[PDB]
This record gives sequence, structure tokens and C-alpha cells, in this order.
Amino acid sequence: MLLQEMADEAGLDLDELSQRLARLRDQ
Amino acid sequence: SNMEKHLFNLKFAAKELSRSAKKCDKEEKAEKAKIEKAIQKGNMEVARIHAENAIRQKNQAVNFLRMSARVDAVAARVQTAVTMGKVTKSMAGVVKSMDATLKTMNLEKISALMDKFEHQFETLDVQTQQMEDTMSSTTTLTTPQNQVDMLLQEMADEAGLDLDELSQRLARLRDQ
Repeated sequence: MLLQEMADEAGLDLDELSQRLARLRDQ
Repeated sequence: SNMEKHLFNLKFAAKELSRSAKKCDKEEKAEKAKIEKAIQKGNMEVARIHAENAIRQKNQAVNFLRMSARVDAVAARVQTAVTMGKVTKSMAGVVKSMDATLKTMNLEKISALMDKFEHQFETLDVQTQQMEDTMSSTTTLTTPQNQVDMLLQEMADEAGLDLDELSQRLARLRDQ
């Protein structure tokens, strides 16, 4: 987040995941 | 830089050749006068040497003038080059500056910032309206509506241009 913010400033472009993995584990 | 001083030297040599041609011209005049004042005394050789000297002065003068014109043209060309080079350097500088600025202050950042400006001042309008409502509610006894209306009507009739029972009836309705 810090890098993205400071890139937007300097002007140049560059949890649910684990939950879904848990879903798969339960499956 | 070096080109500038070299240009200065070129123009110096140009005007030097010019003044040298003028010097040769005035020397030609002087020799022509000396031959006049010498031929009167019956000197043929002295006149001859004076004459050839004058012709040499004239020829060298025209040559110096031609050379001066050439060098002036060359120096003018070099001046053009120097000025164009300064312009090019300045344009490169502003190009670098604009590149840095645009990379820093891009179009997207501009748009976002301007939208933020707009929304901020809309919020400020809301604030002003809130304060308007409150200030109009507070200072209401000292600024009735009927009084100001009567004043406006009277002063309009003067300047010449056209523009309790209610609550009692509402009370009647409330009682009904």
C-alpha cells in the first residue's frame, strides 16, 4: 500500500483468498 | 562559450577591415592631393609614384571592403547559430522540466484533485446553507418578516414599481 500510494504521488504506474482455500479444504 | 568569443573576434576583424578600407580611402585622397601639389612644381616621377600609391590604396581598399563584407556575412551566420543553440538549450531545459512535472503531476492526478476541489467546495456550500438557516432562525425576533415586507412595499410605491387570522384559522382546524 505504501508503494502504491507513493507511486501515485510520484506519478508512475507499476483475506478472502485464504477463506476460499478453506472452502476447498472443507470440500 | 568558445563560439561566442570566436564570433566576437570575427566581427572585430570585420569592422577592422572596414576601418582599414576607410583609412586606405582617406590615404588615397591625401596622395591624390599630394600629387596635385607636386605636379605643379614639374616633378614627373614624384607624381608617378604618388599616383601608383593612390591606385594601390584604392585597390586595397576595395579588397578590404569585399573581405569585410564576407566576414560580416560569416559572423552573422555564426550569430544565428549561437542564438539558435541557446534557444535549443533552453527548449531542452523546459522539456526536461515539463517531463518531470507531468510525470509528477499527471492528468489522472489533476482530474482527481480537481474533483476533490469541487466536492470540497460543494460541502462548503452546504456549510454556508446550514449557517444561513441557523442565523436566520436565531435573529428572527430582531428581523421580523412583516416589517421588512411593509418597508419594501412602501419604498416600492415611493420609487414607483410594483412587485394573524391565518394562525387563528389553523387553530380552528386543530380544534375540529
